[PDB]
Amino acid sequence: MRDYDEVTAFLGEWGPFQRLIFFLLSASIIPNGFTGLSSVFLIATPEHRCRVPDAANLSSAWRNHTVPLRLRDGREVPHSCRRYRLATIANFSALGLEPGRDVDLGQLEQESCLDGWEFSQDVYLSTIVTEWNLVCEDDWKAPLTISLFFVGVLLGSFISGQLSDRFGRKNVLFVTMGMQTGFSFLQIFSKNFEMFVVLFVLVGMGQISNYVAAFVLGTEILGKSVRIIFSTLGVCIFYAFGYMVLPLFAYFIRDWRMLLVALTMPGVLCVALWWFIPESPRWLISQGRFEEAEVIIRKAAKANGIVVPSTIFDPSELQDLSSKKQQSHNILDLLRTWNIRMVTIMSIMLWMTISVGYFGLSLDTPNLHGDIFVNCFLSAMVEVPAYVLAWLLLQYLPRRYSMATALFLGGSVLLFMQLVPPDLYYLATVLVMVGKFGVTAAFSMVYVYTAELYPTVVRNMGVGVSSTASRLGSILSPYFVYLGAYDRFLPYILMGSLTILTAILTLFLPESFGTPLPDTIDQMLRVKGM
Ligand SMILES: *[C@@H]1O[C@H](CO)[C@@H](O)[C@H](O)[C@H]1NC(C)=O
Ligand SMILES: *[C@@H]1O[C@H](CO)[C@@H](O)[C@H](O)[C@H]1NC(C)=O
Ligand SMILES: *[C@@H]1O[C@H](CO)[C@@H](O)[C@H](O)[C@H]1NC(C)=O
Ligand SMILES: C[N+](C)(C)C[C@H](O)CC(=O)O
Ligand code: NA
Repeated sequence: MRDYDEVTAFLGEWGPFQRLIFFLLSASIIPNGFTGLSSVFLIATPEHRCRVPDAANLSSAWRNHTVPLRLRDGREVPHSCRRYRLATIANFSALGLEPGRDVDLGQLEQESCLDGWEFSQDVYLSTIVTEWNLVCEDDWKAPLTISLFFVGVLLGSFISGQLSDRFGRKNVLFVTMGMQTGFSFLQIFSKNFEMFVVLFVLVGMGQISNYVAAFVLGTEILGKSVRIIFSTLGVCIFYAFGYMVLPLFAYFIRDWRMLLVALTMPGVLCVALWWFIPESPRWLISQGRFEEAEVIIRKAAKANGIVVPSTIFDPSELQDLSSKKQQSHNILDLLRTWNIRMVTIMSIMLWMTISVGYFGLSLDTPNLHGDIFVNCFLSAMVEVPAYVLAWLLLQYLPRRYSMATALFLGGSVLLFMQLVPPDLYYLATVLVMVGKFGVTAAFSMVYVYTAELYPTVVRNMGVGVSSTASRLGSILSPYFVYLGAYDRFLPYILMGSLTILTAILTLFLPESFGTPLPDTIDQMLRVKGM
């Protein structure tokens, strides 16, 4: 049985068929760029304080002093969850006394925001935080919302992989793409916080599923030369485009419902891909469905205007796979044997440590000095050079050395955050941007590495499993802001240390550079051990 690459060598690397698949699978990823980090604006927290109803016709002086002031970052600003006792203030106002001149504010009774909160309109007109007052006693629900979204991503990564490796890749791709769009649509008409969180979980669950499905399907369809280009300058750059345009929508649309409408609509256009994206012939050949693979190959050859040979498969090849048409694979196969088990463990460690840093930096943009939209754009913008560098490294360098260098750069850049002077914010900003650049390059490369390592029989399952354990860090990523209380530089120290320690581990992975994609568990590379 000749390798799939040799069987379809006559189609050529570039042509109408490959070009169409390349750009339609790349286009599918823009909605993922929109959705992945939308929580930055949908779950923003505008400045707030207790509302004092206008019914209480307090004196002007008292309406200057209805709320205690506090040292929030040394800025003398109103307290966000307390007010002076309204009845007492009204009584003093009626009696004629005024703050300071007659009543000492230090002795005034304080009470919670009984009449709600007034959110500032300077940045956001409305978000879910303002919609359901996820502030003060309920401030923990926002990071909980993001954590649940990443939990949905975890579940999607786990399930979609097995579903795809069982019932093909096109079906799962389209089903979960429709899931993402549909459950994004319902969120607009959300009426309760609980329904919103459920829908958000489902949205993430479809989002990651269809991202991975498109990535794997394109990796299998396209040839060796264009595989790396598709992986790096394709899916990842189109993701970067979506992520860069997200803040553009946010800038002109300050309402979370309208913003969600804008973000969801462009994903609807993906329906047109059904009549053009075919099932992976590699996967079909693996499952033993030779007729469908042959039909797809003949269609592709006709598209490119290439005369098909007399027979795609030598009869001997057809009889060879008769025995392999019977067996089946499941999750337990990734741990049945020693070699695949070790590969899986190392891949899980790589993915977890990379994603920790990636989503730690990505979600931290709001806290950075300067305009939120500009910071978000810069965070998205810096990715494109990262993917170009990833492309170059995968093309011209061994996987191990390139991954080690990328991780080492990302870790070392962050680890030095403590040395920045206090007043030089821009130095910290560029350090964070360079760390993001390195971690993004590493994340782009790890996808290709994992895809190459696993065989086609369990390729999607393997990538999904690796992505599943990856989201543990993302789940706790929103809570890094809490850790900042202990020390501002501590989270950067931890991310850098984790990345540096990872970089060493990468040297033990098998070298897959310049190696054809395996098709069976007995063809994958052997770890340097048993
Ligand atoms: C009361 O607050 C207004 C703004 O709402 C401010 O311009 C004014 O100076 C304040 N008055 C006093 C007496 O502090
Ligand atoms: C209003 O303030 C005056 C002056 O301190 C006090 O004597 C009176 O009891 C207060 N009334 C209420 C209802 O708190
Ligand atoms: C507030 O308005 C009410 C009528 O709504 C009036 O009786 C009362 O005297 C006003 N209070 C003050 C302090 O002027
Ligand atoms: C960052 N990038 C584009 C490499 C990956 C996507 O966010 C998908 C994922 O979360 O794995
Ligand atoms: Na997509």
